[PDB]
Amino acid sequence: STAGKVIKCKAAVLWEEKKPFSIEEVEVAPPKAHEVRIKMVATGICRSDDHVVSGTLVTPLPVIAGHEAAGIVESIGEGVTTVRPGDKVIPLFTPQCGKCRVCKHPEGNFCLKNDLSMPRGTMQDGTSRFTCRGKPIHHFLGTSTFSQYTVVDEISVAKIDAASPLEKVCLIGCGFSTGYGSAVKVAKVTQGSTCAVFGLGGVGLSVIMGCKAAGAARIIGVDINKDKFAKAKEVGATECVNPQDYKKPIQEVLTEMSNGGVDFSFEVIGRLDTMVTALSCCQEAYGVSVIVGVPPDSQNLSMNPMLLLSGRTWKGAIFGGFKSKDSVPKLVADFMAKKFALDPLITHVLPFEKINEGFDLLRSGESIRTILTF
Amino acid sequence: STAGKVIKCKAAVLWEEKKPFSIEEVEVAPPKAHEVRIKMVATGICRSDDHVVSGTLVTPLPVIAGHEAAGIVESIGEGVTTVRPGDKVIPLFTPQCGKCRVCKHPEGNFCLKNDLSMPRGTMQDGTSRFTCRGKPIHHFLGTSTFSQYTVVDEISVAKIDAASPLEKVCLIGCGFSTGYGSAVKVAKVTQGSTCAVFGLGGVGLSVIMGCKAAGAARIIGVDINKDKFAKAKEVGATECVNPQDYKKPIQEVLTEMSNGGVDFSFEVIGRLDTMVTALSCCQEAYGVSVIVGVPPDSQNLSMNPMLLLSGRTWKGAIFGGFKSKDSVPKLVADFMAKKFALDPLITHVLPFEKINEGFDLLRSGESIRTILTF
Ligand SMILES: NC(=O)c1ccc[n+]([C@@H]2O[C@H](COP(=O)([O-])OP(=O)([O-])OC[C@H]3O[C@@H](n4cnc5c(N)[nH+]cnc54)[C@H](O)[C@@H]3O)[C@@H](O)[C@H]2O)c1
Ligand SMILES: NC(=O)c1ccc[n+]([C@@H]2O[C@H](COP(=O)([O-])OP(=O)([O-])OC[C@H]3O[C@@H](n4cnc5c(N)[nH+]cnc54)[C@H](O)[C@@H]3O)[C@@H](O)[C@H]2O)c1
Ligand SMILES: OCc1c(F)c(F)c(F)c(F)c1F
Ligand SMILES: OCc1c(F)c(F)c(F)c(F)c1F
Ligand SMILES: [Zn+2]
Ligand SMILES: [Zn+2]
Ligand SMILES: [Zn+2]
Ligand SMILES: [Zn+2]
Repeated sequence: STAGKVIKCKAAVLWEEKKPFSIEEVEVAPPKAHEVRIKMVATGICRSDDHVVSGTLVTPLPVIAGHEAAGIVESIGEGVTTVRPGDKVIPLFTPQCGKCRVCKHPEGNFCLKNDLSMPRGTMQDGTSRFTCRGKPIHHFLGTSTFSQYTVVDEISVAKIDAASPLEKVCLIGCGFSTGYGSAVKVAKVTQGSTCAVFGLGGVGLSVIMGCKAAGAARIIGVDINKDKFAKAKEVGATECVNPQDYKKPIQEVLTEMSNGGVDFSFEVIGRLDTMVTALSCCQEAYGVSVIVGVPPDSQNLSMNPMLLLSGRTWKGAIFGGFKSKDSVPKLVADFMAKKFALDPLITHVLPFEKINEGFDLLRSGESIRTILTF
Repeated sequence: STAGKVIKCKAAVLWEEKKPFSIEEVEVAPPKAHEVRIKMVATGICRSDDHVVSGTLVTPLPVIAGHEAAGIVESIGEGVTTVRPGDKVIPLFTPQCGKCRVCKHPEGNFCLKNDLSMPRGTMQDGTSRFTCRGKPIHHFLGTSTFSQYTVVDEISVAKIDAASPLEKVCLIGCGFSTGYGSAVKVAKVTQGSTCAVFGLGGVGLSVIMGCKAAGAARIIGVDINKDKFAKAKEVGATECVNPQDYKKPIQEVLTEMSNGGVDFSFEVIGRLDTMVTALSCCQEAYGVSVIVGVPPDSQNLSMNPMLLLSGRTWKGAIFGGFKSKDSVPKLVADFMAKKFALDPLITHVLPFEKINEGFDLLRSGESIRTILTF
């Protein structure tokens, strides 16, 4: 029995930037008041985890990364009311406190209790539940899912269907929900519209899924890796284009293809240049462009505000605009009811001990999502 | 008595940037097919006209500027169906052809026949109706209202109520409609919200009017000229701030004042730095910022796209988002029914012959709108 005790378990510790994860024993403290300790079942490899490795995202190190996952509650601290030991759960990298001005707003989801903006790498109480070789180890986004066991604040976990296949629904913890919601909730793609999706990884494929669900007539996938095109078409892309194939800038190509600009464009890469290209390729008077990707820390883009003055709308979002704790259980129920598919995003399934090999698959271009299984 | 004949009349010709207008005789050709010749009655001085003089806005010179006006149809070309001689009309600097993909879109207004994006300074047929000293003179935005007579394409004119006071409703041709629509149509300001309005000229005052009409609870005016604050409060500002009074950047001041950011902000000046400040000061998860001010020609702003990734929406618009020919007559009818006031915008009245004094008043900071009478 482990309840109320320190757990010694295996985790993937990132000691410094641009190094492999170290798979080794950590100590996981028991949960405090309003905290939940979770036995991990499956976690996906999201590009945002790689950004921590590459230094694209700045967060306190050493760290246990991982934010796209699912597991089973091992124990609860005093005062927890929303989950119980044995429940299937998804950690929420965007919390839902329910009390802040954002949580109370009908269209906000970026709860003020988040650890993204100005990352501390801690629990809500400003402390860590992790140690390794006698050193405190930081949390990541309140989730830290690259560990056999994590501790999360109650506002950072959702209870899901007891019959959920956790090796699939972990993707609802980040990439699926983000892409799908970016299309259906943030952009509000319309029936009959033309969409352009920049970046055909797990998140961009989920954007395509959402654009198709919303009834788009044309969905143009854009990627410099033509090996991504077949799966993009399988999930709804009507055309795919590789910028490297053209003498013209791809905003000009997409404007010509769409007879004057697209209805909706999505940046799903993380480059400043593609954010401006994606804005430019939407129709100047009524186009909408959504930033989904994460670019390098502290870098500004340059753009001409006449792109906006003519009528364009430019927005971005975290986690597809979904209020995380309300939405995750409903997305899992919708998946269980066959309303969308997750298998098209899963290219590789590896044991957790092969985390580095999973990152190498992402970095090489081979994979979409690798699911690590504990 | 003048139908089919060249009209000799006085106009304000701009031969050179950074110089006074020259009030002198021009020759105004009769209207060709689908053209309308208008005897002007009143025209406002909008800062965009001054942008032509300063080179902030690049359009071919020499030019007859003016775009905010009202007059009476003197004659119609072959095939004109929407106005008749003797009708009161407002020229439309944003056309409404009714046929292009923007005109057909429910939310588009920046008609593809516009002369704003890449100005030619001509009629729709690529020619000029104006001669001065034997030289062809450019049109401006298809309107050229700084003339006793102008010729406009049919898609650039709207018939208005025959009982309209033209010395008031000329403001519906640019500044009032732009500001009011930016709030009520583009931003869609909500009841009980907090708004910030950067720039308290004629357009920014019109934005305040729209925010108040939409039921905003707080409307914070921002201007470096504190002489603008009294009138801003008269039309609905709940408080005014001068960035020059503060040690900290005004985005930080406004975020503090609004307990974490405003619901809606508006840039109504034309500066790259205030466009980014206005975006920053709206709440990071659900705020909306609208660019109204005209930026300096060909200059790019610099900004961190993390401002959008958190959830902000950034947009701009021409003419308040209003489909011009549909909307202008309705706005005049609503003015006639006292649904909004125009007198708060009118600080000065001059004869057309004193156009240069009218620009001096705008440049000194003294005026809001000067209305010129022909
Ligand atoms: N906003 C959010 O909440 C959120 C959620 C999840 C992921 N992300 C970010 O979204 C982005 C995509 O994540 P992912 O799908 O896991 O990554 P991924 O699987 O690496 O996919 C990125 C795709 O972009 C392609 N690509 C790279 N450069 C270019 C280019 N110049 N032009 C066109 N295509 C290019 C690349 O070939 C690949 O297929 C990353 O920046 C993530 O950090 C954001
Ligand atoms: N989008 C459109 O369709 C449209 C329509 C009409 C006007 N415009 C533009 O909107 C802008 C405002 O026009 P207007 O109301 O006639 O001009 P205006 O009367 O010159 O008003 C601008 C106000 O900005 C104030 N100001 C100047 N610098 C700053 C600063 N750094 N911080 C805060 N306030 C400052 C200034 O004191 C003045 O009261 C101009 O750029 C116009 O070209 C756009
Ligand atoms: O992939 C989701 C995700 C984000 F969208 C971020 F903006 C971020 F900073 C991060 F750490 C993250 F995991
Ligand atoms: O004031 C209205 C107005 C604009 F909003 C412009 F963008 C522009 F180029 C212009 F000439 C103009 F008059
Ligand atoms: Zn919250
Ligand atoms: Zn992610
Ligand atoms: Zn049109
Ligand atoms: Zn104007």
